[PDB]
Amino acid sequence: NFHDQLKFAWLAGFVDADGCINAQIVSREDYLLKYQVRVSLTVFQSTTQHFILLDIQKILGCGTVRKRNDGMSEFCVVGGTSLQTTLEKLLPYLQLKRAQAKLVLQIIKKLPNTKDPSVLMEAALLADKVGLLTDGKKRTILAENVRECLKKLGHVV
Amino acid sequence: NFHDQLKFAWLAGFVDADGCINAQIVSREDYLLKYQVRVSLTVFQSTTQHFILLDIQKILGCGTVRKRNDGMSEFCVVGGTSLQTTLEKLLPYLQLKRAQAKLVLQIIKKLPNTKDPSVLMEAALLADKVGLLTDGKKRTILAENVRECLKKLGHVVS
DNA sequence: TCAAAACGTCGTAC
DNA sequence: TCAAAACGTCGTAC
DNA sequence: GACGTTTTGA
DNA sequence: GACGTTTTGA
Ligand SMILES: [Mg+2]
Ligand SMILES: [Mg+2]
Repeated sequence: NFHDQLKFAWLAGFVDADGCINAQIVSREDYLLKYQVRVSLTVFQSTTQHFILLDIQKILGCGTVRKRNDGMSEFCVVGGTSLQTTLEKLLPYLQLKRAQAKLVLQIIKKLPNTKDPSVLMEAALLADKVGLLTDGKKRTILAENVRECLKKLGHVV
Repeated sequence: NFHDQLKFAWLAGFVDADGCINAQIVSREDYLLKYQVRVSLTVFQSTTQHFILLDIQKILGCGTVRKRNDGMSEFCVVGGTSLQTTLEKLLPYLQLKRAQAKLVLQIIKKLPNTKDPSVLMEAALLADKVGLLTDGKKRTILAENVRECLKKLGHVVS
């Protein structure tokens, strides 16, 4: 199978250098619990070399390619079912981001049960940990927010 | 064997994303012909995770790591005899930057003979071609500079 | 005279 | 009600 | 890179 | 990233 391991290792190298394994709390008004924990693997490259994200998509067999209005393209794999399959491909080779993976994999464990406020609360605390491994300072929605809101919908978390 | 090839594939993966396979013309005033063509593979990372550049050095067996003053670290392999050896490791796996690799290997071919003013000239012209690919155009110093100043040192190039 | 080691920093690809 | 597909953009790690 | 935002559609 | 520059030293 090792042709495939060469490609996964290569991709792991690329992700480690230029990717994004993430978990975010996004506001969703039509959700009962008001919040979703979005999980994603993302890879950036300038649109000039758009073709490589298409190659990554082929290697993985999952995920969407888009162009950005600023001259960048993104390859993206959202959602637990598809993203678990992918992370377990890259997990033996990831180095710099093995930690954001495992956490995200622990999050995906709970996504099926996330209608339950305590389970949602758990995924939200986990997202924050992933938030502390990303350079990003943009993180505005936290677990503190999900809990106050959950509190206020009259749920016991 | 197959383990080393997995590390070289990962590293190829890394260089394609945050590497720099380059060829610069640097002015060296103590040089007879005033110019040197520098070949280099460089990998960048935040000093936050300075450790990854030491992992890359160990895997390769060559290169220097430094801390920059602004919070980044670079791992760098300079020069023909050691940078050649690194390229042939990565070459089968470099996707994005294999052109820069192949050009730089054509340049390393002639560095031993770069005391010949026409040989330095074929080398400088290959430096600019690498440049049309490493697309951050902060370079002022081109082959036309070398050729013309070579002309004024009394040397016959074209 | 060569040329790597080590360096400082501005622009944009993330 | 869920949640991915698709999106726009500033800050900083390259 | 890492966010938040708007759209599609199950 | 991808330059140009100073330093060490063979
Ligand atoms: Mg990076
Ligand atoms: Mg890159």
